[PDB]
Amino acid sequence: GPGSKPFTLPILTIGELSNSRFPVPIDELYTSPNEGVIVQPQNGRSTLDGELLGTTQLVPSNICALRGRINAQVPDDHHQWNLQVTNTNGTPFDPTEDVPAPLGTPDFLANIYGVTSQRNPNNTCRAHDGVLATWSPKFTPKLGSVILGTWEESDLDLNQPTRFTPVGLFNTDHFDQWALPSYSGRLTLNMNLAPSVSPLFPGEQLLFFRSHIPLKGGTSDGAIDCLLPQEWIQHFYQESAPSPTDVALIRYTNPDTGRVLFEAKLHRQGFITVANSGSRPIVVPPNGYFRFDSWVNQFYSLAPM
Ligand SMILES: C[C@H](CCC(=O)NCC(=O)O)[C@H]1CC[C@H]2[C@@H]3[C@H](O)C[C@@H]4C[C@H](O)CC[C@]4(C)[C@H]3CC[C@]12C
Repeated sequence: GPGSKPFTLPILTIGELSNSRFPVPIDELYTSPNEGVIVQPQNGRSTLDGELLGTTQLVPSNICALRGRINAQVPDDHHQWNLQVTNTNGTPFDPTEDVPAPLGTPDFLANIYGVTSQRNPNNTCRAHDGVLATWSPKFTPKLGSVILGTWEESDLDLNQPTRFTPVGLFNTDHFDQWALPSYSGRLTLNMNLAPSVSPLFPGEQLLFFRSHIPLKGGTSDGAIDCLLPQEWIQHFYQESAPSPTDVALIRYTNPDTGRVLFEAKLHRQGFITVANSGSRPIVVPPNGYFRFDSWVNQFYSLAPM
């Protein structure tokens, strides 16, 4: 018994799952070869036995959020405000901690539309919409600071508690969901990253949980693909079940009929592969969900989808 607690997945349909890389619901399953791209997200990362990796944390509304205090407005561009960051749970940020950036920090390049809000000790408040540019030279969260931009040029206070609530993309300039920010700015390498992931057996492709996030203007499918839904990460953190091999065989199952629709490989380091080819969404019955079947090895041959 000891050291062999059985592994399980939560009982949740696709309409009951959340994206772990942007704070919205899952819309569909998706597969693609992503030919030539390095897939290395830092949010939504966990081992199957419950160790969170990268910048991953547990609270859904802290995904892509920021907290801190504004120490100064930029003198020659009053749309820009210097935010000195804390952790999203309110504790001070320790740059010496062995993570790439404060937990929850965005893990992709974009102009992110959102709202900057404040509440003073006397309960006077203000909030203004604007943009967090994760590609900016001044996006240096691992050093403790980022720049916020707003249309408002006067009505934000210095040295008062501040939060950034993300909403979506402002436009598509610089948007690339697989391009990591430089968390310490220009000429400095990222540290303590969760590793890139790829299929390791011929005929297989990654399977993603995909959301189409809001866009304020332009043309885009707004796709944000995560490797594990947030609820699976929360489940593994609680359960802490050991992994006896490299790969768990899982099956998408109708719970009323028992019919198994397809099977997939769930890898120890926290991602899914399927036997499939091409770029396509995957339509599943609204009532089904993945169930654990058995433990196998990296070279197990899946039935084709
Ligand atoms: C401060 C950042 C990043 C600028 C930057 O680092 N540029 C490169 C460089 O300086 O080297 C910029 C990028 C997009 C900008 C925003 C967008 O252009 C939209 C909008 C435009 C308005 O005229 C001013 C407010 C507002 C909301 C801009 C504020 C400043 C932002 C948020």
